Amino acid sequence: KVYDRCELARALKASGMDGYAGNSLPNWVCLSKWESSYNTQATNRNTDGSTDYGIFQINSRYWCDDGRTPGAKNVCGIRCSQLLTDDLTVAIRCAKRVVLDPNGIGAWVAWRLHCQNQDLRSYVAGCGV
Ligand SMILES: CC(=O)N[C@H]1[C@H](Oc2ccc3c(C)cc(=O)oc3c2)O[C@H](CO)[C@@H](O[C@@H]2O[C@H](CO)[C@@H](O)[C@H](O)[C@H]2NC(C)=O)[C@@H]1O
Repeated sequence: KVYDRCELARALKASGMDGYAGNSLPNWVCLSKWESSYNTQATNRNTDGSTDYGIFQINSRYWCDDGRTPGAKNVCGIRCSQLLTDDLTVAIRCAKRVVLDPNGIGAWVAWRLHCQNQDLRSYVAGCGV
């Protein structure tokens, strides 16, 4: 599913992401936009054999099992396929686990590049949340 921006904001807000580990909602909408363009089915193959999955583009070397990633750990304890569903429940749960590590939201390259230190008001503008 390709989420609408406000539709995504409402689902994140409803799932307790606004302030999760000190990361306000606009942070999460901005990273989703630059990481996958709000598409839950996005996938990206990396040069190291790992693949990024879903709306948050979670990497298979560390967080999920895709069965073809060498030296993988699967910390979220899931199949990467579960990160591609229209339903965000597993993705949100795994994203919550990722931000608890030492690097926080800095784990996402798109956040570091396009969201970090920026004015993120426009990402939730007009959503009513
Ligand atoms: C959201 C997701 O899956 N993010 C993970 C991620 O994913 C990517 C995915 C795509 C790219 C692309 C296209 C380019 C580029 O330059 O870097 C990337 C990192 O890779 C890093 C790189 O190692 C993982 O960070 C590493 O993850 C674990 C988990 O906390 C730590 O133990 C390490 O310390 C930490 N490595 C470093 C050096 O930051 C982080 O989790």
